[PDB]
Amino acid sequence: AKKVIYGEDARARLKAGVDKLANAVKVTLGPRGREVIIEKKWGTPVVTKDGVTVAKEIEFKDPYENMGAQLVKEVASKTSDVAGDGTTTATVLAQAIFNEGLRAIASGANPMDIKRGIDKAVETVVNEIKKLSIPVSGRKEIEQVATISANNDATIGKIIADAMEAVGKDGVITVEESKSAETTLETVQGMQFDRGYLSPYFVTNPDKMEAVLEDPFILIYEKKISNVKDLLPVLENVVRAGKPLLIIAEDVEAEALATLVVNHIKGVIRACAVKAPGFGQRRKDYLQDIAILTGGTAITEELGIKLESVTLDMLGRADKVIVDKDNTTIVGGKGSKEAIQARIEQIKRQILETTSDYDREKLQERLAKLSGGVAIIRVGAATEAELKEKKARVEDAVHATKAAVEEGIVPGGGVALVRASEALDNLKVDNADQQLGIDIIKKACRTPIRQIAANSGFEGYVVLEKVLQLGKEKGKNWGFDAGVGDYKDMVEAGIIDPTKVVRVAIQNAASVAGTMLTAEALVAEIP
Amino acid sequence: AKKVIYGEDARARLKAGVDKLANAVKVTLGPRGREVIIEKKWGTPVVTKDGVTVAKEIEFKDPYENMGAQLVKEVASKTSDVAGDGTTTATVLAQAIFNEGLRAIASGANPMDIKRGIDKAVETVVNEIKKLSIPVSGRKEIEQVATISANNDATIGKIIADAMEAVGKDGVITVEESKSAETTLETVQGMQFDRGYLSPYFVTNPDKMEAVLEDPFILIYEKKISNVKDLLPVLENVVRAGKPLLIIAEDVEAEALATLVVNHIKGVIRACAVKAPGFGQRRKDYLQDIAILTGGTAITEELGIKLESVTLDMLGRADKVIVDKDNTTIVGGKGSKEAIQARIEQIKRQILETTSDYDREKLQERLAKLSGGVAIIRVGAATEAELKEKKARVEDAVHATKAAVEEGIVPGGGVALVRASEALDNLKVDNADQQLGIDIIKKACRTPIRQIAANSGFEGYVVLEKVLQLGKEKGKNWGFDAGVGDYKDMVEAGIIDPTKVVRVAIQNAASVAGTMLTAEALVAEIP
Amino acid sequence: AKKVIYGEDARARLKAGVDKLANAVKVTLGPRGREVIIEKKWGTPVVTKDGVTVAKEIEFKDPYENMGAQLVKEVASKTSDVAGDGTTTATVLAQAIFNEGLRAIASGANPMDIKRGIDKAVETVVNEIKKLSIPVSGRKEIEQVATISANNDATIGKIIADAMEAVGKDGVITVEESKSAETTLETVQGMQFDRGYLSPYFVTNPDKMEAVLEDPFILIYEKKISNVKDLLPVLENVVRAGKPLLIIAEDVEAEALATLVVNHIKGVIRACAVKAPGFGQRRKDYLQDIAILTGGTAITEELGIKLESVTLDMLGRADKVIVDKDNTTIVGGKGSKEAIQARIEQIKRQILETTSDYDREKLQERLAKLSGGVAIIRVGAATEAELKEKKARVEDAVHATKAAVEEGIVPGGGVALVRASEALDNLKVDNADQQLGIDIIKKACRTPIRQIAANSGFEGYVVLEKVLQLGKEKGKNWGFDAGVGDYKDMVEAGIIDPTKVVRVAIQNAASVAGTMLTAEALVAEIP
Amino acid sequence: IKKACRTPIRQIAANSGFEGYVVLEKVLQLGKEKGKNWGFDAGVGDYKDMVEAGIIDPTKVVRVAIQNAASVAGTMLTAEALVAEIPE
Ligand SMILES: Nc1ncnc2c1ncn2[C@@H]1O[C@H](COP(=O)(O)OP(=O)(O)NP(=O)(O)O)[C@@H](O)[C@H]1O
Ligand SMILES: Nc1ncnc2c1ncn2[C@@H]1O[C@H](COP(=O)(O)OP(=O)(O)NP(=O)(O)O)[C@@H](O)[C@H]1O
Ligand SMILES: Nc1ncnc2c1ncn2[C@@H]1O[C@H](COP(=O)(O)OP(=O)(O)NP(=O)(O)O)[C@@H](O)[C@H]1O
Ligand SMILES: [Mg+2]
Ligand SMILES: [Mg+2]
Ligand SMILES: [Mg+2]
Repeated sequence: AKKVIYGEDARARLKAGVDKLANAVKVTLGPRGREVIIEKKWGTPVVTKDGVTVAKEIEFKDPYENMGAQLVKEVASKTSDVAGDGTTTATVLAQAIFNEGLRAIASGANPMDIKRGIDKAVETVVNEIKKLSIPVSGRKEIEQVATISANNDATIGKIIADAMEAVGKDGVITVEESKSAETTLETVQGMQFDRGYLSPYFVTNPDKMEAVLEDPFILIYEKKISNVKDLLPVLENVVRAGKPLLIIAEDVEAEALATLVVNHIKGVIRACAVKAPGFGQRRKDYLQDIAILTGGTAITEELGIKLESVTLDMLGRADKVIVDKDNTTIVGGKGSKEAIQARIEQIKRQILETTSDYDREKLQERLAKLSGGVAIIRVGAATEAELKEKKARVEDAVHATKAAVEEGIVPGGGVALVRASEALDNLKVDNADQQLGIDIIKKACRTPIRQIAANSGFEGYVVLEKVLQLGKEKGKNWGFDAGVGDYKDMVEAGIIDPTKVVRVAIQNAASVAGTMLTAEALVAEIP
Repeated sequence: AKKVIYGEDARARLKAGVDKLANAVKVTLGPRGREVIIEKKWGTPVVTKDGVTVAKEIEFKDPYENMGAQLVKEVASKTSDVAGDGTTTATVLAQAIFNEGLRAIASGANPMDIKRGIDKAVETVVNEIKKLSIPVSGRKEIEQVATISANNDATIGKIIADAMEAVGKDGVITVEESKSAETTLETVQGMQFDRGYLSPYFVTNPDKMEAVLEDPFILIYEKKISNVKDLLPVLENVVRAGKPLLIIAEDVEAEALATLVVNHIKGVIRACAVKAPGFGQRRKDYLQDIAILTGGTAITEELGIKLESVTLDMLGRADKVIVDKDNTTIVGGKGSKEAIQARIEQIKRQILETTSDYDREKLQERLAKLSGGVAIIRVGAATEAELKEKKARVEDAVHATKAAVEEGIVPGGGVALVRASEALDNLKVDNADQQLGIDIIKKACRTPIRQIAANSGFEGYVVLEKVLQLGKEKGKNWGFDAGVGDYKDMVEAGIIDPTKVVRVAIQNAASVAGTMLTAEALVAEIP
Repeated sequence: AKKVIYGEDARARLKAGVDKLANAVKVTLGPRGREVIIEKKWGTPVVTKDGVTVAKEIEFKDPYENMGAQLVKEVASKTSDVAGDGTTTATVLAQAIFNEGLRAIASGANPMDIKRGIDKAVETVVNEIKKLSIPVSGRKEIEQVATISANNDATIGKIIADAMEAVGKDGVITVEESKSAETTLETVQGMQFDRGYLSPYFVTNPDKMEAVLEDPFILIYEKKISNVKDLLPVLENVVRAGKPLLIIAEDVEAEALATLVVNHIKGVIRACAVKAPGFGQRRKDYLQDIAILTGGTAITEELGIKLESVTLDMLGRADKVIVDKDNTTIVGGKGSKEAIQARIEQIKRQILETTSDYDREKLQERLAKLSGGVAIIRVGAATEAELKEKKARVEDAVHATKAAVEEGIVPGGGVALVRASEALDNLKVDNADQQLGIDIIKKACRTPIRQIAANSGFEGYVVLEKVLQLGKEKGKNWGFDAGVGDYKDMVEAGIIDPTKVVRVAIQNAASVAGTMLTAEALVAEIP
Repeated sequence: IKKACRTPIRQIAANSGFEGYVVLEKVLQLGKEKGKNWGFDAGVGDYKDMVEAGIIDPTKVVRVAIQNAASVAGTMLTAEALVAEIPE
C-alpha cells in the first residue's frame, strides 16, 4: 500500500527532513564547532567532528521526512568520495538552496526554470572560483592547508607536510592506528611487499633479525621449487659469480629449501628465500612490476624457460635488499629509467579502466612503489575514544592536502564563496524564474560564512556585511578569522582551503537541491 | 472468503482507484510538469518525470480500488513496452475514457454497445492520425524529436542526433551511466566482442596497450588448443605467408600458448590469441557471424577438419584488428556482400521466431555488428540522484527518436489528437449507445492538451477553444506552445512527437478503459 | 529511526549516565571502601572491590545515559589494560573533570579551548609526578607496595615480595586458584614444559614417580621416530659414551618406543622419552629455545640431517633433568653464556613485533624460561566466593608491584595528585577558556583524596585543607592515613602507590573526559 | 543581570519585525561610534538619537522596573516549598 502527498504538504515533509539532518551536521562547522557523539550498538560510542560521518547515521520515522534526509545525505557522501573534505559545507549549502527554492516556488515560480537558473549560476560561480584560485608554491601552503583541515592542529600539519616532502609528488600517504599514545611518521622507499623470512637461518644481522644482502641477484619465478636437480644449476652459475642471490618464488619447498639453507650455513654462498607477493591474479601483476625496475626478466610461465636453462644474464641486479619476518624491501635496481615512467603512464590511463572493476586502492599503491615512497602516519592517543577522533582529523587533512596540490588553494573561512557570489550580480537571464534561481545561489553561497560566525558566537549578518565591504576597501582575500574573532587577510594568515573542495561542495549541493526542488508528489509505503 | 459488490458501488471503487493513480502520474505531463520522488526501501529515493515509473509503484489498501489502479497500470506498461514514450499521455487518456464512460452508463446506456462505439471511434482516430503524419526528412526532425522528448534539452537532442547519424539506419544506440560528470558519445564500427589479451606480451603499441595487426589472418576454431603438434602446422603455413595471425578459440592453453608467445617474442611472427565470445550456444551463433564477413570458414566441429589439416585458403582475411584487455574489434573483412543481406533478412524474419524465446537484446546487437555501428551514450552528472533522472530522459528520447524514424512525426502538444477528434463528428452509427461511445473518445482525445495547459498555469478549456478555431483560421499544425505560453505552428517550431507514440497511446488507453466499462461486479478477498 | 538531542539536554543525559556509573564504582575506593556484589546469570554472584570489574557490568536503559556510561567505562578498561591498578581512581578523576567541565561550558566557555587547557594542565601534572617519583630500592618498597594494593593485607604482600626475590628482575609471576584453603608459593627454575613420561618404566625414583638423569644428553628432533634402523645409531654411540640420554621428539612410536624401554629395563643404558612442547608453529619456536641453552643443535628439518647421521657432537649436554606425568624440567646445560644473552636480547626486541599478532602471554614466558624462574601463587580460601575476591586482590598487587619496579613509587592516599596540582598555580595561558581547563584539572586532581576521606567517615574538604597546609609545614610526602585516621608521612608509613598507576589514571581520565566535553549533539536509535 | 538588561531591547525589535540580536549588536556599536543616547527606533526601522528624537522614558520607570523584577526573581529562585489547598 502506498500514500501520495502533493504540493505544500509534500514540500513541508521534505523541508522538515532536510532541516533536521542539516541541524545535526551544522553544529560541527568552523574552528569553534563542536563534536557529535554517535551511538554504536556494540561497543563504545563514536565522537566525531566529521560531517559525512554524522549524516550517514541519520534516519527518521516519518517516511516522507526520511526521503528528504536521504536525498541530502548524498550531498555529503558524494563530496566525501570526490574531495574527502567540505562535507559539512556541502550540507549547509544544500539546505540553503532548498530553503530558498521553496520560498521562490511558494510565490508561484516554475520549478523547472528555477533549476535551470541554479545550474547557470553555479557555472558562473565555479568559473569565478577557478579565477580566484592560487597554485601551491611549496611547504608553506601545504602545512597551512593541513593545519586548517585538522581543526587548527599544528602538530598534525607539520607531520603531513613532512610526509609529502619525503614521498614527493607521486607518493602515497596512509593513516593507521598506532599501538602507543605517540604519533609517528614512517617512510619507506622502493619496491617492498609483505613476505620474507622463509627460514630462521637466513640471518646476516643477528642484532635485528634482519637479512641484508650486498649487491644481490634476484630470481623471479612463478611456481613452486621443490626438485633438487632443477634447483642446482642456478647457484652453480651464482657461486661462479660470487654475489648473493635472493629467491622470489611461489614457495621453496622441502628438499629445495633444505639444500639452500645448508649451503648458506656452510658459508660458501650468501642467499635468502622469500615468498612472492599477491594472490590469484596479483601474481602476474606484482612480479612483472618487481622485475621491470631490477633490470632482469620475470621468467614467467609464458616464456617457457625451465629452471636449468636460466643464467646470470636474465637475473636482475639489485644494490641492497633487507628481509625480515614480514617486510622485504629493495633499495634500487638495474631497470631502465624510461620503462618506469611508461609503467607509471600505463597505470594512469588504466585508472579509468580500473575504476570500472576495482575494489581496492592497490591501483595507486603500485604506482608509488616504483615512482617514490609510501608514508605511514601512525596516529596514537591515550584512549581509543580520542584515537578515533584524532585519526579522522588526520585523514581529513591528508585528503584536503592532496586536493590542494591538484587544483590549488583559495581563501578560507567561506570567503571564496562570498567573492564568487559577487560575480552573480552581473549575470542576467531573459526568464524571471531563472533569475530567481540565480538569486537563490547568491544567498546560498554566503550562508557558510554566516554559519561559521554563528558557531563562533558572532552574528552572521554583521560579519557578512563587514566581509563584503572589506572586499573593496582591502582586497579579495580579506575575511573574518573566526578562530580569534577579527578580520584579516585569510591567505596571509594561513586560513586557506583547497579549490577542489570548494568547487566540489557547491556543485554537489546544487545538483541535489535543484533536483529536489522540481518535486511535486511523494510516494511512500504506509507503515 | 470473498466479497462481491455490484453496480454503482463497484464503479465507485474503480473510479477512486483509477483517479488516485492518474492524479499522481498526470503531474508530470507537459514541458512545465514536475517530478515525483518515489521511496526506495534501501538507498536513496528516486526522482523521476517518467509516467510508467510512477505508475508501477502505485498500490492501494482497498482491494477494489487496487483493482482499478492495477488495470490502468497496464496502459502505461504496455505503452512503454511498445513505444517507450507517451506513458503519461496514455494514462491521462485512460482516465478520461473511463470517467466519461461511467457518466454514459449512469444514464442507462448498454456497456457493451459503448465499448463497440469506442472501438469504432479509435479506428477512425488512428486512420486520421496516419493521414496527418509526416515522414522524417533528416537531422532536423531527428534533433527536434529528441529535444522535445528530453523535456526541452538541446544538449541531449544534439548528442542523439549525432549518434543516429554515425550509426546509420541499422545501428543500435545504448545508454549507460558515465563514471564522471560529463556526458560523452562513444561510437564503434565493425564486429567487436568482449574478449582478448590472453598474454601481456601481445603488444604492438606500448603507448596504448593495444595490439594492432596490419592485414592479419584470423583462426576461427571452437575448442581448446593445447597440443603442440596440432598447433604447429598452421604457423608453418602463415610463416610462409608472413602476415599476422589471430586466434579465436575456446582457449589457448599451456604449451600451445607458450610456443605462440615465445615465437612472437623472437620476432619471427606477429600473432595474438583471444577467447571466443559468448557462452553455451552463443559460441556457435557468434563465430559464424564473425566468419561470414571475414571471407573465411568457421572450421566448426561439424566440418570434421583437424587442426593439422587447415591451410591458408580457409583462413579468413581482415584489414585491421585491435586487441586490448577487454575489447577486440575488426575494421573490415573479405565476406561477400550478398551473404550479410541474407543474414539480416534471416534475423529480421527470425525476429518473429526469436520473440517467443528471447530474453536479451542480442537479436538486434548481432544485426548492427555486421551492418553498421553501435553507439554508447554515457550519461554523467555530479550526483547519482541527478544522474538517474538525466539517464531516464536520454532513454526516453532515444526510444522516441527511433519511433519517429519508423512511422514518421506528427504535431506535438496534443494537437494531433485534437485534429484527429475533429473527424469523429462525421462518424455516425445506427445505435444510440454506440454513438455515446464515439462522443466519449472525442472528449478524451482533447483531454491531454487541456492537462498540458493546466500544468503550465493556463485554463485548459480556453486553450482548447483557441486551438480548435486556429485549425480553420491558420492550419492543422497550429497549436499552443505551453513552454512559453503562445500559439504558433507546432511543426515549424519543432514541437513534434512521433506518430507511433500517439497511435499506441490512444489504442492502449481505449483497450483497457473500454474493457473496464463493461464490468458490473467485482470479486476480491476479504482482508 | 534516530533521535538527536542538543545543548543542555544532551549534557544532562551524559552527566546522569556518568554519575550513575561513577557512584557505583566509587564506593570501593580507599582502605575502608566496601565491596560490590554483581549478579551472574548462572552460578554464584561475584563479590569484588575491583573498580574495572564493577564498571564493565554497568549498562542503562536510556540510550543517551548509556552513551555517557560506555564512554567512562573506557577509562577503567584502558587503565586496567595498561597499569592493572588505579581503575577506581581513574573513574573518580573522569567524573570530576566532566562535572567541572560542564559547569565551565554552562558559563559560555568554548569546549575546544577547555579541552586544550586540560591537555596542557595534564602535561604539567605528569611532569610534576615524575619529579616526585622515587625509585624502588629493595624488598621494603616491594612489600609495602604489594601490601597497600592488596587492601592492607600483610600476608599477601609478604608472599609477593618473596616471589619477586626468587624470580629476579626478569621473572614472571602467575596467580592461580589453589585446590585447598591455604595459599602457597611455587617457584620453578629453568626451561620446563608440560610434556613427559611416555612410558611408566622410565622411573629412577620409585618414591616420587620422578625420572632424574645425572648429566644427561638430549635429542632434539621435530618428527616422529618409529623406524628401528634409524633409531639404533643414536644409542649405538651414546652407549659408548655411557651417559643418560633423553629424547625430545614429536613422538616415539611403537617399535622405536619398544626398543628404548626394553633396553633401559635391562640396565645397559639410562634413558627417557618425552614429547616436545607446543602445537602448530610453536614447535619451531620452542625447540630452538630449548636447544640454545643446552649447547647442542636443534637438528631441525631444514638442516637436512637424518637420524642415522647424528653424533654426540651435535647432542647437547645438561646437568640434571626431572620427568614426571606432566612436568619436565632442566637444571642447566652446556649452552654458551653469550648465546642466551642474545636470545634474551632477541626476544625483548621481538616483543614489539609480536604484540601485533600475539594472543597469549608466551612472549614473557619464553623470556623468563632462559633468564630466570617463574612463580605460581596458588590463592586458596575456604569457599569459592572468598577465593574469587582474594585472587583478585593478589592479581591487583602483582600488577601494581610490577609497575612500581618500572617507574618507581610515589606517596599514596592521593597525596601525589595533590602535590602535582600545586604546580598548576604557576601555569598561565593567554586564552581565558584554556585557563578554565587548567582550573578543572586542579580541582579534579584533589578529588580522589576527598573521596578516600569520605569513604573513611571523614570530611573530604577538612582533610584536604590540612593536607595542603602540611605540605609546607612538614613536607611533600605528608598526607592523611585513612586507615586509622591521622596525618603522617606516607612514604615512611609505607602508604605508597606506583608512579605508573598515578600517571596512567590521570592521563586516561583526561583523554576521555576532555573528548566528551566537546560534544554538542547525541545521536541514538529510538527504542 | 547583564543578559537580562539587554532583553527588553531585543523584544521590542522582535515585535516590530527585526532580528533582536542584530539590533542589539548595532546599538552596542553605536554607543562608541556615535554616543550613549543613540539607539534603535521601532516605529520606523532606523537607528537615531533617542533623546533628540523624543523617544525617552522616565528614569524612575527604568530604575523601579529592574529593582522590582530582580526582587521577585530572587525570592522565587530560593523558594523551597509551595503550599496550596487540594482543589475541590
Ligand atoms: N580559523 C578559522 N577562521 C575562519 N574560518 C575557518 C578557520 N579555520 C577553518 N575555517 C573554515 O571552516 C571550514 C572548515 O571547517 P570544517 O568543520 O572542517 O568544515 P567541512 O570541511 O565542511 N567539514 P568536514 O568534512 O567534517 O571536515 C572552512 O570553510 C574553513 O575555511
Ligand atoms: N514546449 C511544449 N509545448 C507544448 N507541448 C509540449 C511541449 N513540449 C512537449 N510537449 C508535449 O507534451 C507531451 C510530452 O510530455 P511528457 O511529460 O513526456 O508526456 P509522456 O510522453 O506522455 N510521458 P513520459 O512517458 O514520462 O515521457 C507531448 O504531447 C509533447 O508534444
Ligand atoms: N591506609 C591508607 N590510607 C590512605 N590511603 C590509602 C591507604 N591504603 C590505600 N590508600 C589509597 O587508596 C587508593 C587505593 O585504593 P583502591 O580501592 O585500590 O583504588 P584503585 O587502585 O583506584 N582501585 P582498583 O583498580 O580496584 O584497585 C590509593 O590512592 C592508595 O594510595
Ligand atoms: Mg574540513
Ligand atoms: Mg515523453
Ligand atoms: Mg588498587
